[PDB]
Amino acid sequence: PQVPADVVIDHLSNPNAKLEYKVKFSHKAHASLGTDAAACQKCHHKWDGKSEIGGCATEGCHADTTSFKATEKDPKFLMTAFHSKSPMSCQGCHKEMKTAKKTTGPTACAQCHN
Ligand code: HEC
Ligand code: HEC
Ligand code: HEC
Ligand code: HEC
Ligand SMILES: [Ca+2]
Repeated sequence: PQVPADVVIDHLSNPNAKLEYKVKFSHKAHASLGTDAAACQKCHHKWDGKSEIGGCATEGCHADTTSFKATEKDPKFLMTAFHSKSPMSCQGCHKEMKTAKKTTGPTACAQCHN
């Protein structure tokens, strides 16, 4: 399927405004992960490899936007999908790849959020 242009991820609206973030994400920058269907499945992990690809926060997925904890572990929350220790999350993949210092994205909170 079509690989999107750069976006700003902004699904969450932390009532503590100092901890509200709008986070740039580039499919193109992530091309080193691959461009085949399996590459897409490294993140779109429930995708069947054939259908339309959609967002992470639909019904039955990571739809709950009411936890604002970076340490959230319940997968029903969107925070978990971007932060958990799993290699499918933003923070989790970058940090797992950093285990033997493979080239990867930002691991620090502020460097990723900007
Ligand atoms: C290091 C420990 C942290 C901490 C404390 C937080 N983050 Fe992140 N973050 C990332 C993405 C893609 C989002 C989604 C933004 C959105 O959809 O609006 C967030 C969001 C947050 C929040 C909520 C922000 C809000 O607008 O409500 C909070 C409180 C938060 N984070 C804390 C992405 C990343 C990273 C990318 C690799 C990394 C690293 C971090 N976050 C790290 C941290
Ligand atoms: C492999 C080549 C692909 C393809 C074909 C797509 N992706 Fe991704 N993608 C990722 C994240 C976190 C999002 C949501 C960002 C947000 O919440 O704004 C997306 C989004 C998409 C879309 C749009 C879906 C929608 O309607 O919102 C599409 C069409 C899409 N992707 C296709 C994250 C990743 C990855 C993590 C690094 C990787 C790898 C891929 N995507 C790979 C692919
Ligand atoms: C969009 C690209 C994403 C991203 C970044 C993540 N998901 Fe999912 N996810 C879903 C379910 C039911 C689970 C639980 C495990 C399972 O039953 O397979 C998960 C798991 C995750 C994790 C791990 C969370 C943890 O630390 O335990 C992560 C980091 C993650 N996902 C990220 C459900 C769905 C979907 C339903 C079809 C869709 C679509 C997505 N997730 C999309 C994404
Ligand atoms: C969840 C939506 C995210 C977000 C917000 C980011 N990442 Fe990744 N990332 C991965 C790798 C291997 C790289 C290095 C690519 C390379 O240089 O070859 C990156 C890079 C980034 C960046 C930096 C982009 C740039 O312009 O240099 C940023 C801002 C970033 N990421 C944010 C690997 C992964 C994953 C492996 C499965 C996962 C999941 C994510 N990244 C998820 C996210
Ligand atoms: Ca936000």
